[PDB]
Amino acid sequence: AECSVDIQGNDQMQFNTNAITVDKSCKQFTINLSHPGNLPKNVMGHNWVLSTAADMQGVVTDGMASGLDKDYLKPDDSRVIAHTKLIGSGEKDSITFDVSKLKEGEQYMFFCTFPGHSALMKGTLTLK
Ligand SMILES: [Cu+2]
Repeated sequence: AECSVDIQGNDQMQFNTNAITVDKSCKQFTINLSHPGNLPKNVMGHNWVLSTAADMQGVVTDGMASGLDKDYLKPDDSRVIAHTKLIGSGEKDSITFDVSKLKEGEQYMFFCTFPGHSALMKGTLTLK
């Protein structure tokens, strides 16, 4: 089965998906994030950040506090399972992580940790 997904975040604070499925036979999974908007990183930056559903609020809250130079993530935040870098208009970033980090049946959320974005830019990730 395929083990990648392409995702976009725009100037309207939208991701173009709110549900990601990772096939259970994948050993790695790749997220290709792009920003088709016109606004720069420092006002409309987007990352793709993955945690358990329960950890999302904490990661987002400490993330906002950490500032732009830390990609809006608290340093050494063990709650973050995987994440792209933060990007603005016309940029793209890819990450590849181990599916060994994703247990069957557990509930995961992906979201942007740029200030104010997460309520609008979030979705589920599940293994199937
Ligand atoms: Cu964002």
